[PDB]
Amino acid sequence: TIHMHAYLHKESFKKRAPKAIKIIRFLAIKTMKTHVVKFDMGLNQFIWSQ
RNA sequence: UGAAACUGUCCUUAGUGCAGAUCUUGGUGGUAGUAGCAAAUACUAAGAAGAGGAAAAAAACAUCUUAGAACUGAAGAGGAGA
Repeated sequence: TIHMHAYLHKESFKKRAPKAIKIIRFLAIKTMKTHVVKFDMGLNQFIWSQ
């Protein structure tokens, strides 16, 4: 569970959803140790749903 | 180094000696990898093509298709003329 409110608190509005993608990519790099991260289309569409 | 013309003495002649003219023309520095590359709301994921996203996050990746999210808002960032 990624508590994304922690990362995006008091963030610039027009960079909220794009930064949500960046933070998830960072968490995959620091956990699976792989630099090649591929997002499912369902995950990207959920981030931008709002 | 350079590869085909040149020098010394005597007279003669002159477009004959440069550090300056905010001198003319051409070239080049320090400033300096500095000031900047900030109006027009905004981009994201998957795939293709390509030498052109690599990597101890080098956090950014131009074009095209699809999906999401958007703007001009119909006296328009539309379709047409002088």
